Amino acid sequence: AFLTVERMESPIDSADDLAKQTKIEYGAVEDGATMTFFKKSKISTYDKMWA
Amino acid sequence: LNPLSPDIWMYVLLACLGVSCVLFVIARFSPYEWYNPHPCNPDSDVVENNFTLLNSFWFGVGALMQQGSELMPKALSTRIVGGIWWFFTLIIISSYTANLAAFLTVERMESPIDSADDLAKQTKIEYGAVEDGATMTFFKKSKISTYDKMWAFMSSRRQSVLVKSNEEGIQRVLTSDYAFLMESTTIEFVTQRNCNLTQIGGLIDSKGYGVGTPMGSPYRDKITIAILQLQEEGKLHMMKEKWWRGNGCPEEESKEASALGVQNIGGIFIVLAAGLVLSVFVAVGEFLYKSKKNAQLEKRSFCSAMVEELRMSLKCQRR
Amino acid sequence: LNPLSPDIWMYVLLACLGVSCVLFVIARFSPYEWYNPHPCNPDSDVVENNFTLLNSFWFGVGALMQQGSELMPKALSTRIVGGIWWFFTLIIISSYTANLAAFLTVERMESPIDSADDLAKQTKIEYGAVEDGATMTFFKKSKISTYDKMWA
Amino acid sequence: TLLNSFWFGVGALMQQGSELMPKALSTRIVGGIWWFFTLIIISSYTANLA
Ligand SMILES: CCCCCCCC/C=C/CCCCCCCC(=O)O[C@@H](COC(=O)CCCCCCCCCCCCCCC)COP(=O)([O-])OCC[N+](C)(C)C
Ligand SMILES: CCCCCCCC/C=C/CCCCCCCC(=O)O[C@@H](COC(=O)CCCCCCCCCCCCCCC)COP(=O)([O-])OCC[N+](C)(C)C
Ligand SMILES: CCCCCCCC/C=C/CCCCCCCC(=O)O[C@@H](COC(=O)CCCCCCCCCCCCCCC)COP(=O)([O-])OCC[N+](C)(C)C
Ligand SMILES: CCCCCCCC/C=C/CCCCCCCC(=O)O[C@@H](COC(=O)CCCCCCCCCCCCCCC)COP(=O)([O-])OCC[N+](C)(C)C
Ligand SMILES: CCCCCCCC/C=C\CCCCCCCC(=O)O[C@@H](COC(=O)CCCCCCCCCCCCCCC)COP(=O)([O-])OCC[N+](C)(C)C
Ligand SMILES: *[C@@H]1O[C@H](CO)[C@@H](O[C@@H]2O[C@H](CO)[C@@H](O[C@@H]3O[C@H](CO)[C@@H](O)[C@H](O[C@@H]4O[C@H](CO)[C@@H](O)[C@H](O)[C@@H]4O)[C@@H]3O)[C@H](O)[C@H]2NC(C)=O)[C@H](O)[C@H]1NC(C)=O
Ligand SMILES: O=S1(=O)NCN(C2CC2)c2ccc(F)cc21
Ligand SMILES: C=C(C)[C@H]1CN[C@H](C(=O)O)[C@H]1CC(=O)O
Ligand SMILES: C=C(C)[C@H]1CN[C@H](C(=O)O)[C@H]1CC(=O)O
Ligand SMILES: *[C@@H]1O[C@H](CO)[C@@H](O)[C@H](O)[C@H]1NC(C)=O
Repeated sequence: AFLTVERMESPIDSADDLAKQTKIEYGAVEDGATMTFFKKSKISTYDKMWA
Repeated sequence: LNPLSPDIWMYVLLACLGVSCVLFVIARFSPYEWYNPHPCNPDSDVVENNFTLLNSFWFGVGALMQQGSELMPKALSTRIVGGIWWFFTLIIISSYTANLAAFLTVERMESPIDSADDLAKQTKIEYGAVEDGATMTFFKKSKISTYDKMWAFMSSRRQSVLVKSNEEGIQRVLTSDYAFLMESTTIEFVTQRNCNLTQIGGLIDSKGYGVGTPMGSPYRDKITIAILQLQEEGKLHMMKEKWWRGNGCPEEESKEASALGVQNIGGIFIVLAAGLVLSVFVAVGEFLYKSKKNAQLEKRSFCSAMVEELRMSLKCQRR
Repeated sequence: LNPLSPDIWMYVLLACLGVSCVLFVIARFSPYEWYNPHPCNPDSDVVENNFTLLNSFWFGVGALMQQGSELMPKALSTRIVGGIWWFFTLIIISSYTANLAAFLTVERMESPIDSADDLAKQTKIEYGAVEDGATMTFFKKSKISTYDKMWA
Repeated sequence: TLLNSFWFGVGALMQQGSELMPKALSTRIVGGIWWFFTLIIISSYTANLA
């Protein structure tokens, strides 16, 4: 069991993994096209990411 | 032979030559190992050690395969050598047989080609694209080294390797030995629903689709903004998800199976049969060297050999 | 009996009767195996070989099942048969007990579908409903694009 | 004896062999088929113990 575990897996592997886990905080740049993507999205995974 | 790295298989083979050396050294000048022979003795003047160099290396090989040898050390200085070699061979085997669960599965080949570099240097796999597309025309106008070699090939054989549709290409990958050079998006569909086809390589260039308008038409700019409108809403991702996803060919895991055969294990019977043929040769070596030791008392080579040969034929000689 | 295929169980038994006869021939052909079975008795030139054919099988059977036998090779020509049969049966036992772990812990039998989108992709198992019920009327008005394919 | 016959059954069960091995082929088949028993019982034990 100790020889076959895994390297170290990140607690997130996607965007909805970081949408649920509110321990690691989001980021973007002020007035870029990244925050402008979430400001106009309504896909309800990315809506929480702007919430 | 993989669950230990090829320096570990050398370091445990030097450890057998190392410990059987230091067991042979200690057993000679430890004065408590020199025991008494003759179990019906007039109480002595004879001391005989049972650690030769032949028996010290039989202890290192004996205590390595967990089948113990005929001799165990006396004389505590030679028991600590035997006591710490046993903890060595315990950990080497318990690390071997606990890692062997993963390395005991065969795995698929890599393809003979793995890019457009590997596929330009070969002649066995024929290759071509759809004639008069944007893929043939890319190699027709290219000048870079690899992608001009791949058009020197196609222009020599433009009746045989250049199919005239994608469906004539996908069937010829199937029904022949052939590598067909598509666009990246059609391969993302075909390799889903079909499960014998894969995308060998990375993207050669990068180019995109587009609603074509006549040169001067104002519907250029009104669809330019409109295509951007579906993208940030996520409709272009939603429509592509609906069609390019199908039966995923999920058969990669597929544990479910694999009784070991002569494919997996397969090779101990080679190193068994190479060990016995080795042992027949050193049975000749003992047959001659003892007869040449008997030739230190009498005739040259033949008379001492044939007497030992004839007693072996009776199978029950017992002088 | 499963973690080795039924040919390998017939190559072990043909090696266990193979090596145990090669050990018997070499042990009576080697002159170093013949010893005087009287250490404390200087009586005469009596020689004795421990390797009869029934003791030679017992080394190949005793070392195949990890238990070890009463006799042990003494000449170098028979320590190489005995030394390589130990390495044979070290790896056969280690390959058996490492694949026997895999056959005891697989799963019962899993269905190829576990959801609706699993049966939306897999078009091998065919759909069903009742004509003019509220089941087909649910898919006829849905547009959720998982259930839209299920009416497609 | 009966003390030594049961020490062979307990000896050959924990894989540490006993001081006596049988002669007389009829008593070697008993020892030869008890060894295959205790091989499969332990190799099923230590492969399920994970
Ligand atoms: C089941 C088999 C039984 C075997 C037998 C019983 C075995 C008894 C064994 C007991 C070990 C006790 C130590 C606790 C182990 C926990 C970890 C530890 O502390 O290791 C530490 C060192 O410790 C050593 O190096 C120990 C060396 C053990 C040698 C035993 C030889 C006896 C052989 C018999 C002699 C024959 C004499 C014969 C006489 C006639 C290192 O710790 P670490 O991991 O590096 O942590 C740091 C991690 N970090 C680097 C990330 C910061
Ligand atoms: C294809 C190749 C074929 C070769 C064919 C030609 C080979 C020809 C053969 C040559 C040698 C055999 C005949 C001469 C020696 C006689 C044997 C003997 O026991 O005597 C001496 C050897 O004692 C030693 O020194 C043993 C050498 C080290 C043992 C480990 C060797 C490597 C194991 C192999 C793995 C490596 C793998 C290698 C790569 C694969 C000492 O014993 P003694 O003192 O005489 O005892 C008398 C007993 N008495 C006193 C009670 C009377
Ligand atoms: C413990 C210390 C001893 C160490 C010795 C051993 C170290 C040796 C390490 C060698 C490492 C070499 C590395 C590379 C080799 C490449 C060759 C190769 O391809 O594989 C070759 C196999 O190889 C054999 O068959 C060797 C068998 C060894 C038998 C000797 C046992 C000695 C027992 C000692 C008893 C001690 C008792 C004590 C005595 C007192 C050929 O394979 P192939 O080409 O695939 O042919 C198959 C045909 N086919 C192609 C159709 C499938
Ligand atoms: C690694 C350890 C090596 C051990 C040693 C070598 C072991 C050699 C073993 C060889 C077995 C060869 C059979 C092939 C196995 C494949 C399956 C099979 O056929 O089994 C079949 C029966 O078969 C038996 O019952 C075999 C009984 C084996 C007894 C061996 C004792 C030897 C001990 C030594 C003697 C001491 C003498 C001492 C003298 C001094 C049943 O098949 P099934 O699964 O029921 O399929 C039906 C499935 N269905 C019901 C779903 C429809
Ligand atoms: C001597 C008599 C004759 C023997 C003959 C036969 C013996 C043949 C023996 C060996 C043969 C083959 C040798 C190869 C492996 C050995 C060394 C090695 O590399 O291991 C380690 C050395 O890495 C270290 O941590 C160094 C620590 C040294 C401690 C003292 C060593 C001496 C012990 C005496 C203490 C006396 C106290 C007790 C006194 C009672 C690991 O190497 P690494 O690559 O660095 O690790 C990976 C690095 N990583 C962690 C970043 C991932
Ligand atoms: C494992 O991989 C092998 C290596 O590619 C592969 O072998 C090839 O198999 C195909 C057929 O599947 C062989 O095609 C033949 O070539 C002629 C043209 O010269 C074909 O017309 C012909 O029949 C075709 O095969 C179709 C099946 O794919 C069949 O429905 C049609 O009738 C069609 O006409 C021949 O069959 C090709 O030469 C083989 N290559 C080599 C190097 O042997 C194996 O099929 C593959 N096995 C599996 C199970 O996937
Ligand atoms: O043909 S394009 O319009 N211009 C070139 N490129 C980028 C250079 C890769 C791309 C990249 C992605 C496209 F979808 C289109 C184009
Ligand atoms: C550095 C900045 C603010 C720019 C750079 N490219 C993006 C842009 O120009 O839209 C921004 C990065 C982002 O969106 O995180
Ligand atoms: C038997 C039938 C057709 C009826 C029964 N209840 C549902 C109904 O009355 O709506 C239907 C079942 C279904 O939807 O599969
Ligand atoms: C892949 O292998 C052969 C070649 O076509 C065929 O028998 C098999 O059914 C194929 N599998 C699929 C999923 O097409």
